[PDB]
Order: sequence, then structure tokens, then C-alpha cells
Amino acid sequence: GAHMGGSMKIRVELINGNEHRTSSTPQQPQQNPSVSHIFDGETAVKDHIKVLLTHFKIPVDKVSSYALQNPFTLAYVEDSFLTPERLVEAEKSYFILRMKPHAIADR
Repeated sequence: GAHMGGSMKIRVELINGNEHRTSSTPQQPQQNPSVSHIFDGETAVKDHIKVLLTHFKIPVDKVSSYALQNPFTLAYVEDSFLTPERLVEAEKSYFILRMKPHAIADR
């Protein structure tokens, strides 16, 4: 059934053309790799991200540089935890999971 209400099964597009693995294609995706993932406000974002990464076959070590982004506003979730509001605004369409355009600091 539809997993909607509190926790949401939201389609996430993944961009990972930073690593050179695509559908053996160039950087023009018809669709991006997508998953309908269970998001909730009980699980930290990064943990949702470690899952997504893993489902997209990306090492969770990249969780650092990955963020959920809104498809319209292009706003990133830099939150540690998701809110119902984030989910709700996301169910409207999808979430995007991208490597954050930002310089990598030697943390």
C-alpha cells in the first residue's frame, strides 16, 4: 500500500556522476536513479542517507557530502534530523540526494 502519513515513502533522485558510474551513459540522465525511501523524523538524516547511499551502491563514508535537497527551492537539508514538515514538503514531489557543491574541508 501507500506508505504515507507519518513516515513517508518518498522518491529520491540520486545524483552521483561525481563517481564515474552511470548507465554507461554521459551526464544526461533521462531520470536519475531513484528510490522510494521511507523517511521519518525519528531517524537522523545521515542515517537515511547512509541507507540511500547504500541502496545506490555508494559508500556511506560519503554521507558527509550528501544531502537531501528540495526539487523546487533547491534547498538542502542540513539538518541532523528531519521534520514532518520536510517530509510533507517533499511528498509533494521527491527528494534529491546529491553530493553537496562545497569545498571539501580536511575535517
